[PDB]
Amino acid sequence: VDPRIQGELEKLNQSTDDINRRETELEDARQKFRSVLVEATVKLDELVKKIGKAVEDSKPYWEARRVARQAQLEAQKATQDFQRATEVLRAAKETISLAEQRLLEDDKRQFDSAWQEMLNHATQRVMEAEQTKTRSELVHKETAARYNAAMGRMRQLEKKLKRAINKSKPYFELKAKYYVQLEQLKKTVDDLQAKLTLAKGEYKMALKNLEMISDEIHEAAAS
Repeated sequence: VDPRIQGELEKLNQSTDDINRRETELEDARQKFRSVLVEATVKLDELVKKIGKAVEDSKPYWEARRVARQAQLEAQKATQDFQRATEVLRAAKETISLAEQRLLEDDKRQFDSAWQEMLNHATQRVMEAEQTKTRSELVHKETAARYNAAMGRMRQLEKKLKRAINKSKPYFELKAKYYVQLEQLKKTVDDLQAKLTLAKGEYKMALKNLEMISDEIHEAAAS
């Protein structure tokens, strides 16, 4: 079948054009990343020569400042898992206390039967709550000191070698301005790269049809 093959032919040649285009789109994306990279580093290395020793002496603090953020997020879990534990205890205390008012009387006729299932659950609820409470109230304590020690150490390392930290300030800033630029560029290249392989992938997929179509037209030929 001649009409069967010519249609498939047009498709593969359109793919090769699209791929050839997208390859060149990456080339401009690749070399521009190469260019920005080397351009970035001649600036940062120049800063090193300006102020070298201070930056080295500054790194004990910045690593400690990193720990400051990490020690904090330990507390963020501790305080909130404790806040939840206190609320669960209160809501269960409420469920019990409201039941307790109707529990002293036992005079409720139609109400007492309804109440007791609620009470028995709540009394079994507090069994679980107080334990997660005591666990969380201690976790609240563990992270807290580390958070105080981290600040205390940061503060101690703040007050010590301030001079070192002052001179290193511009270095980490151009480091940060380039860092956020590169992270954005990598994603542009990486996502284009993925889009390449899907195109080169669907191109290989289109050729497999030809093998099958040649195989398929072969059966018709035998007749």
